Amino acid sequence: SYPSYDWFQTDSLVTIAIYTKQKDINLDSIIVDHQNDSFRAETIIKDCLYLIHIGLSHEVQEDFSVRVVESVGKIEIVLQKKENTSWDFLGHPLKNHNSLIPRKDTGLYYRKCQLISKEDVTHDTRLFCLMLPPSTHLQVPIGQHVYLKLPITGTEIVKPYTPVSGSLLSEFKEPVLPNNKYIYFLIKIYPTGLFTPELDRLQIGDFVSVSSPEGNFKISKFQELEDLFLLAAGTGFTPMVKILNYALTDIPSLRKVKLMFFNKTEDDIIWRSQLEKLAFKDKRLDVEFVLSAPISEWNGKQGHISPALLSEFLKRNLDKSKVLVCICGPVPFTEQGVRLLHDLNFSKNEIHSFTA
Ligand SMILES: Cc1cc2nc3c(=O)[nH]c(=O)nc-3n(C[C@H](O)[C@H](O)[C@H](O)COP(=O)(O)OP(=O)(O)OC[C@H]3O[C@@H](n4cnc5c(N)ncnc54)[C@H](O)[C@@H]3O)c2cc1C
Ligand SMILES: NC(=O)c1ccc[n+]([C@@H]2O[C@H](COP(=O)([O-])OP(=O)(O)OC[C@H]3O[C@@H](n4cnc5c(N)ncnc54)[C@H](OP(=O)(O)O)[C@@H]3O)[C@@H](O)[C@H]2O)c1
Repeated sequence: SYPSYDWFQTDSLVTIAIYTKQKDINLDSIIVDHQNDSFRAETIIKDCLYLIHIGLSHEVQEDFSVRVVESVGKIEIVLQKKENTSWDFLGHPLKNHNSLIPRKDTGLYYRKCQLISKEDVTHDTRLFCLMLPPSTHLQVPIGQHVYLKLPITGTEIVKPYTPVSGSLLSEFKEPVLPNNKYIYFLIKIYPTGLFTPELDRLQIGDFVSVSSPEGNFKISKFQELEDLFLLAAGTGFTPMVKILNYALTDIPSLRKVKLMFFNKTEDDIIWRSQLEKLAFKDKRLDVEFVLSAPISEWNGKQGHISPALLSEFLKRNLDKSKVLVCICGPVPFTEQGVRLLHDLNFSKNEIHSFTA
């Protein structure tokens, strides 16, 4: 029982219908890109990718709509004809049209997004806001990353970054939107790096190529969760941002979320003030800052991730609960951390480590 597609037209519209044959399909299952005359829709179907890739017979307008009938996993993409005339056929198939291929074996697809704003968050970390083009539908699920790509002399360079929410605070958070055009990133600029100095040179209104999402985190790890622990070092905070928002809004069984955030100095605590206000106004959230190398008077915890520190933080309560520990940071920090969680008798199923 394989996926399939069809199409129909009215005087002014062209509709493409994708029949996934799947339950669980939603607007995160499909990415759509199109030009005036070319159309690409990739649909996530279990571990495979179903691709529609067609050069359209006539031109269509930039704005289009995408709708899912969730009972049967039917997706409809409605395009707008530039000229209200009848089409003789949909178009000429292009590379890999109507192909069903395992995701592992697929290549990254990119589209150009526009840099809209850039804000300093710490001395070396910015909040970037990119805007998808009107002719793209793309949602980045919780826990996943995308690759950014920039041209330099002779070539293009690529690095992955993990989209975040625009804020942790409800007054600045975006609402839940049928289709969000904006993607936010917290990105630390390394003066000796290759990619981030070039990203930091980009002017407002210039363009960056953004890949489709990647990553194995599955939101089902949150079903019925009661206690969530978050271990982050440095920019390993970024996957935690959307996880933290979800934890406080979309898990009715959640009793506690605890973040232990490791950094070098007070000035490296990304979003310190936002985390302090969030934690203070919601007793479900605890946040603890650990500094490896404070430069001012510091009453808080100090050091690196250790057997000692996780004993107190992850101390077992008297009652059994459904638990999840997410960890992200420098590779050795995460490898040490996961080794230490196994020593503390957490299962594979109770650990998620965000890595490449
Ligand atoms: C899945 C994933 C998600 C990510 N998400 C984010 C995110 O949301 N935000 C974010 O800011 N970053 C994120 N990163 C890190 C990011 O991808 C880049 O690695 C980072 O931006 C540095 O790239 P660069 O070219 O600027 O620096 P690089 O050229 O890679 O190096 C920067 C500097 O760091 C030091 N360095 C580099 N490599 C090593 C090494 N192996 N050992 C010791 N020191 C080293 C050196 O001083 C080097 O000059 C993510 C990485 C992955 C794999
Ligand atoms: N999903 C992903 O794969 C993903 C997503 C986002 C970010 N990341 C990764 O997270 C990393 C964060 O980099 P950063 O520059 O922001 O961190 P950083 O500020 O240089 O360091 C953050 C904290 O981690 C500590 N630390 C560093 N290496 C350690 C080790 N081996 N053992 C124990 N503690 C260690 C530091 O201690 P010291 O003071 O001793 O240096 C510091 O307190 C990047 O490598 C990035 O690629 C990965």
